[PDB]
Amino acid sequence: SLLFLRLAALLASYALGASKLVIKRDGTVTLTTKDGEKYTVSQLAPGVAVVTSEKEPVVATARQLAPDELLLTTKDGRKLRLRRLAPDELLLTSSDGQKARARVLDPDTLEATSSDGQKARARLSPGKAEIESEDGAKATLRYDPKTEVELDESRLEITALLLLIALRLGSLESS
Repeated sequence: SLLFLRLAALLASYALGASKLVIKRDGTVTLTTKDGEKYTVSQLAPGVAVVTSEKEPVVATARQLAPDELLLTTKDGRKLRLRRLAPDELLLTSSDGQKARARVLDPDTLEATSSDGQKARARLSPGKAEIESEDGAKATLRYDPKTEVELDESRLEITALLLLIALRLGSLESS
């Protein structure tokens, strides 16, 4: 499905430090780091996707462990875990033990909190979401003319908010 692949791509964007993620309507998923390294994300199975670069065929694998739980493992073995706690709340856990909890505050506002107390907020508008912390990191999601995400930095809670937004958009991001 498109939703699994979108979630896998956002998780890989964190694990590989992507600065940009582009998903086209035909399904191509490309991640770019701030210095220009490219990765591709491909669905191999229901609930299985891999991240490929030109030098390394499989740098990370994402697996749907359960209907509410997704796991991404890099080649070197570090793990990034997505746990949907409720239709409006999820938990993101990295292999170093940091966590971020994201939740819907109101129809157009979402908020996330990390382990050390940092907070971020997402503001939704038709065709777009704008994510900002007090820590100054920003991210933008555009799904109006399939989806693009631009990251100023790689924060765990910004990623958790993007994952919650993707989970709530469903098929609204198909084209």
